Amino acid sequence: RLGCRVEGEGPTYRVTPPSHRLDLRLEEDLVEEVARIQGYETIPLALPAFFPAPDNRGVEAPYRKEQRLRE
Amino acid sequence: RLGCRVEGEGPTYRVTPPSHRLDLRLEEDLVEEVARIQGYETIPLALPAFFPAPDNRGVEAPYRKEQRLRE
Repeated sequence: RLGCRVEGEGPTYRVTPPSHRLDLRLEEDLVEEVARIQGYETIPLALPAFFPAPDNRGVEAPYRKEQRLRE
Repeated sequence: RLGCRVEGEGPTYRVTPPSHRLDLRLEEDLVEEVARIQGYETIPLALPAFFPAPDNRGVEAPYRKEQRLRE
């Protein structure tokens, strides 16, 4: 009802956007379309929990040493 | 096979510990029994994700001000 051609059986649907929607290339362009009519005010708050990758662990060190110097 | 009387249909079972196990009062005493034979080395690592309760938010402030003073 945003005026799309939804020719799919499901789960993957294959949509063709109306001619005027240049902004709709990727599948993701499509997600903000659903979360806009729906409302960005219907995406709940949640936080991630996770074990960072090993190599990322410590990258703050050079920084803090510089911040500790200003102190 | 730790020598218990498990008289239950399930889900709640009702266990009677052998006479020598004084250390087994609560249901929880029972959980460390399962996680001991099984091995504390079979409890996986995981981290919690959560929105703290409002009133707990800020309790660090008095502290940091004192730590900032030593600095």
